[PDB]
Amino acid sequence: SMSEERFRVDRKKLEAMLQAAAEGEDFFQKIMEETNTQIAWPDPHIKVSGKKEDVKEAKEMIMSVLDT
Repeated sequence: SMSEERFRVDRKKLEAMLQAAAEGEDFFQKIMEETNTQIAWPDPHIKVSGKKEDVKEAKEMIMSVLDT
């Protein structure tokens, strides 16, 4: 099963995470490597692609940080 999920995240929380990932590997590339998923970003939305289970696991991690 191949899934592609698009969900809203806090704009200010996503703002701070992108800045920290610049000064740094990366919180997102760690999830992408760990879950074998593809993340895309522009509250705004981010987009995760991959296996149904991997997308579900990437979303649970991202949403815990970028909660709403």
